Amino acid sequence: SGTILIDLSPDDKEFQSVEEEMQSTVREHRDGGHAGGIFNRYNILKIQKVCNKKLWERYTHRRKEVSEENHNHANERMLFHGSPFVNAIIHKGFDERHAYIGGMFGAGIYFAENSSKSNQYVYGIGGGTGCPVHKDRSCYICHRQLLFCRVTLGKSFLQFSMAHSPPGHHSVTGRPSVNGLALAEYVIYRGEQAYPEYLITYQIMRPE
Ligand SMILES: CCOc1ccc(-c2nnc([C@H]3C[C@H](NC(=O)c4ccnc5cccnc45)C3)n2-c2ccccc2Cl)nc1
Ligand SMILES: [Zn+2]
Repeated sequence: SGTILIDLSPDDKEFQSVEEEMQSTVREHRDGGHAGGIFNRYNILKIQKVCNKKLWERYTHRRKEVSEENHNHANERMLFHGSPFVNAIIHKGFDERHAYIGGMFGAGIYFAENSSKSNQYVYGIGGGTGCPVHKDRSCYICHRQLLFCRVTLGKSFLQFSMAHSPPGHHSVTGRPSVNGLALAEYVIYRGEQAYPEYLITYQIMRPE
């Protein structure tokens, strides 16, 4: 596949940086933990840098094209990704051909600035049936994986809660609505506009 995983030590500043972004961007969700479970913190078990030459070159090549179409601005963001396909993504890269046709922003790949938002998608849309072992969306036992990804948004089209980016645009930024979203969500329609830089193995922590 070409993918090498570098285990980061908890004493490493790079580990701590991803760890803090994970913990600090947790919010309380309107569904009261229906989808992602009830927690205010994670047990961070492992952070691995994903190294894949081919996937990196695919990303930077697309990033250059987006920059030239957006006044030499990539609009590059570090965003969380949750889906049941994390292990496929780190080996083969993101693939829009597996995108769900029925989502709020159509057939795109979803990212979030809130780890707890991406956590809701780890076991499927709306948390699916929960963890494969206990069928529990609030499972404190089973180990989850998120990706912390380099994402090229370029010219992002602002929408409330579609097959490709709107004409002239490179992504969609979903925005909070009183009758729609609660938190910012970002959608790309081309897999090569994201690199899965960090693989985070964690549990949601049972609150005291
Ligand atoms: C109401 C909330 O709606 C949402 C939220 C998140 C996503 C989403 N965002 N990204 C995805 C996954 C990541 C994409 N898959 C791959 O990049 C991929 C890459 C390589 N191999 C694969 C093999 C099987 C499936 N996917 C792959 C599709 N998904 C996704 C797609 C289908 C099913 C479940 C999810 Cl989480 N879609 C809709
Ligand atoms: Zn479980």
